[PDB]
Amino acid sequence: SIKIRDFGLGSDLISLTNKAGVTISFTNLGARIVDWQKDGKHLILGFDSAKEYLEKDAYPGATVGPTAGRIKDGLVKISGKDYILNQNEGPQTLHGGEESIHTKLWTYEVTDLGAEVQVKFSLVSNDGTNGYPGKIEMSVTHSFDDDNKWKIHYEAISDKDTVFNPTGHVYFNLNGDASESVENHGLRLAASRFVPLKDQTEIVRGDIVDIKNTDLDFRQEKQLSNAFNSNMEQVQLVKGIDHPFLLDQLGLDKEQARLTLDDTSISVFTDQPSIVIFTANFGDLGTLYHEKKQVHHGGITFACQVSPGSEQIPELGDISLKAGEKYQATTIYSLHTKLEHHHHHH
Amino acid sequence: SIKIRDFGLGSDLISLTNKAGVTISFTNLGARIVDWQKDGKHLILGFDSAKEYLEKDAYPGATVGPTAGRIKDGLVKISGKDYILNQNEGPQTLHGGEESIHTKLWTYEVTDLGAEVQVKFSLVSNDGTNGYPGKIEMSVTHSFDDDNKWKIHYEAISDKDTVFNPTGHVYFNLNGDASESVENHGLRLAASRFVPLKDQTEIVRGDIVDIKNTDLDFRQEKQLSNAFNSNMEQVQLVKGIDHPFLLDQLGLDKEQARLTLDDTSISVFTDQPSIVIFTANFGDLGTLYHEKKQVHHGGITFACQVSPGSEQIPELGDISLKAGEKYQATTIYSLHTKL
Ligand SMILES: OC[C@H]1O[C@@H](O)[C@H](O)[C@@H](O)[C@@H]1O
Ligand SMILES: OC[C@H]1O[C@@H](O)[C@H](O)[C@@H](O)[C@@H]1O
Ligand code: NA
Repeated sequence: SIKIRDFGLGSDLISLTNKAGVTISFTNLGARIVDWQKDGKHLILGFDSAKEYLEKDAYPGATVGPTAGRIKDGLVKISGKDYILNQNEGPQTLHGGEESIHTKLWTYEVTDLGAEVQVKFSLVSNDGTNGYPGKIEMSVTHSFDDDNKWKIHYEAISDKDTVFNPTGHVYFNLNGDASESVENHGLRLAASRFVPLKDQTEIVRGDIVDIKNTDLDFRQEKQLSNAFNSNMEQVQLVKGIDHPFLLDQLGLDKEQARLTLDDTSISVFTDQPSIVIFTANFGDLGTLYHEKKQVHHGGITFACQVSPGSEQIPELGDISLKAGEKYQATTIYSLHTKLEHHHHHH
Repeated sequence: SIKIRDFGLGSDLISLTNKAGVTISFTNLGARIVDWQKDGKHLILGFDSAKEYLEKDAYPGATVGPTAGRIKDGLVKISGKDYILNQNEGPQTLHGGEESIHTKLWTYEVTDLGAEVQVKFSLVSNDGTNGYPGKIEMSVTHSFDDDNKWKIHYEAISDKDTVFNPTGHVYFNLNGDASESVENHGLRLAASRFVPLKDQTEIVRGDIVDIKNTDLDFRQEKQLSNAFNSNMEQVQLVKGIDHPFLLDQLGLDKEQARLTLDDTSISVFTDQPSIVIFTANFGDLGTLYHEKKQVHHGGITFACQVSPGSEQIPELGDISLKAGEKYQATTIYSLHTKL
C-alpha cells in the first residue's frame, strides 16, 4: 500500500508497506528516507516532521551532493580548469556547500509495480549553483519491494563538464532508540584499507592505510565497541569512526557490509568503490529523536560513494562528469531476520 | 476557509475562500497564483495541475526572478564588474534564465488571521545560481482578505551584492475563458510614458517615449480594442502590447491601473515604478486552459516591477541589491463588483 500526506512546510511524506508488513517512508524534502520499521521498531534515525530536519539536522537520511564529503579548500579541477565551490565548512566545501540539495523540495512521481514500488524524485541543479557547472538534471529513485530490499538509484546528466558523486545519508540504529549506542551491533565489512584524515578539519591525509588486524578490521564480524574503545590515533581523532573504507572487491553482487543486532541484519550492496562510515560522534549534543536524546555513537551511516579526497589522492577515483554523459549509481540496503547468530551483551 | 490539496508532482494547491465566497488558490510550485474565481467564474488564467504548467507554459501566475523581463546579452554590471547570466532566449536572459524560480517547489507556511489569510513561500537561490551572486534568501507572501484584496509582498536578503527585481506573472481574463479576447475589456492606466522595444528580440530600444494622446494613452479609461487596432509601429511590432509603462505617480495608495469588464473590475496598486503589460500575443499557439483553446490576446498581465532595460537606460532605475540590504516590494490586486 502507498499512502501520502503533508509532512510540513509544504513537503510530503510517502509511506509504503510491502507484503511482509514492513513499512518505509520518504519525504521530497531532500529526496530522503524518513523511517523504516519492522514490527513497530525503527531501524534508522529520523524525525517526525519536516521542520525538525531543518531545525535540528538536515543530513539524516538525505540525498547529499552534488559531491558527497569534504573537498579541500573547495577546489576542484574540471577539464583543466580550476573551480572554487561554495565553502561552507571553513575553506572546505562539505556535502555540496550551503543550502544544498538536501534542503530542497524535489518534485516526485510514484510508480506502483506491484511487488515493488518506486518513488522517483527530481531536481535540477542550475548552472553555477554553489559554483558547480551545470545545469545538472538529477533524479533519485527510492524503491522498496516484497523482498525487503530498499534500493536507491541515482541518475544525472549535465549540460557542462562538471563533478558528481552524491550519496545517501541514512543512519542506522537497530536499537530503535537514539539514546542507545550502536556499540552493541555487530559489523562485517569487506574492506582492507582506509583513508586517514589529516586533522580536525577532516580533510584527507594524503595516504591509504592497510587496517588488517587493527581495531578497524571488520572483515570478520566484530562488535562496534571494539572500534569505539580503540586508542588508535585515527579513532581518537574523530572520537569514533568518520572515514572512507575502500571496498576490497567491487560489484553490486557482493554483500559489502552487514550490520547485525540480535535477529535483525541490514546488508549493504553497491556499485560504488567505497563506504564512508560515520558513527554519530556528537558527544553530548543530544539531538532529540522522537523525544529521545541521541547519544554519542547513537547511529551509523554506510554512505556509498567514490571516496572523498580524490582531489589529492587520484588513486581513489575520478568524479568528473562529462557533458552529456549519463551518471548512474545504485546502492541497496536489504533487511533480514535470523541471518546469523548474534547473541551478545554489553 | 482554507483547503490544501495535492496539485501534482509533489506540489500543493492552497485555496482560500473569504467571507464573500470568493476563492483564490496558489501553488508552491513557483509561489504562484492558480485561480481566482467569483460566482464560479475564473478571473485569471490557470491550469488544473502542476504538470500542465511544466508542459504547457510555466509562466502564468508565477513569481519570476530574480530579475523579471529581458536582459540584453544576459549582461549586468555588479560593483563595476560584468557578470553574464544564464541565457535562455537567444543571448538574452529572460525572467531569470532557464529553470528559474518559477519552476521550483518553494516551502510555505499558512497563517490564518481571520479577515485575512497569508501564505508565505520561501526559497533560497544559492550563490552562483544561473550566474547570480548570492545566496539570496527570498520570500513571497500572497495574502487574501475579506475585502477581496489579493496582495503580494516580497522580501529578500543576499549575502553578496547582486541584482533583484522580481514580479508576479498573473494573466487576467474577465471573460473567464481563454478562447475569448480581452479586447472588450476597458483599461485605465496612470502612465504617460512607455519604453519602446528595439525590434523582434524585444530588447529595449534605448529611449523613453511620451504616449500622451496616442493609442496607448490609457490615462482615461478605454477599450483595449483601440490599442489592438492601432497602427503604431510599436503595436504592430509585437502584435498587441508587450511593454513597460512608466507610472506617473509612485506610491502604494494610488490606483495605478484598472481593468474592467461589465460589473467587474480589478484595480492595481504597487510600490513599483512600472507596470509591464503583455497581452498574450501568441497568435495561433492555442494553448489549452480548462480545455479552452487560447486565442491571440486571450489574456493580459500587469507585472509590477522596475522596468526592464535599466542596463541601457539608467533613468529607469537601478535593480542592484547590496549585501545585507533588505529588499521589499508590494503589489495589490483588488477585486470590485458594482451593485
Ligand atoms: O552530519 C555532520 C557529519 O556529516 C558526515 O557526513 C561527515 O562525515 C561528518 O564529518 C560530519 O560531522
Ligand atoms: O511568458 C512569455 C512572455 O513573458 C512576458 O513577461 C514577456 O513580456 C513576453 O514577451 C513573453 O512572450
Ligand atoms: Na503536499
